[PDB]
Amino acid sequence: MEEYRVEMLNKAADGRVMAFEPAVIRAQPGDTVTFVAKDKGHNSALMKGGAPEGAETWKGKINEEITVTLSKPGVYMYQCAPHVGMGMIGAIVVGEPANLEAVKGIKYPGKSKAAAEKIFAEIESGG
Ligand SMILES: [Cu+2]
Repeated sequence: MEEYRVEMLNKAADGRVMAFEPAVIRAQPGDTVTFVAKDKGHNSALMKGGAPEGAETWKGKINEEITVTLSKPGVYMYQCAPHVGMGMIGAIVVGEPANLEAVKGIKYPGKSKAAAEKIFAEIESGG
C-alpha cells in the first residue's frame, strides 16, 4: 500500500486559483489518498457519477483532512463544493482508467468543465 497526499490550496504552483495539488494522482488498487488543508476553506467530495461502479464514495467536511480508500480500479472525479464553479476539481486514477468515457459525461458546472478537459488530456496524453 502506498499513501499519497493532495493539498487543497488557494494558489497552486502552476498559477491555478482554488486548486488541488497534484490535480491528478496516479495510484494502484488498495492505495490511499489523504487531503491536506494547507489553505483553509476547502473540502474534498466525490462528484455524482464520477467513480467506477461499486466504489466507495466520500464527502469531506470543510478543512477535514480526509483519507480515502481506493479499492476498485478506475478514474475518481472529485470536487471542492465552495470552489467547484471556479474550477477546483481533481482526479484520482486507480490502476487503468476503465471508466474514463463515463466520467467525461458527468455534470461539470462553471469553470470545472475546462478544468476537467485539462485533467482528461493529462491522463490520456500527458499534457
Ligand atoms: Cu476549494
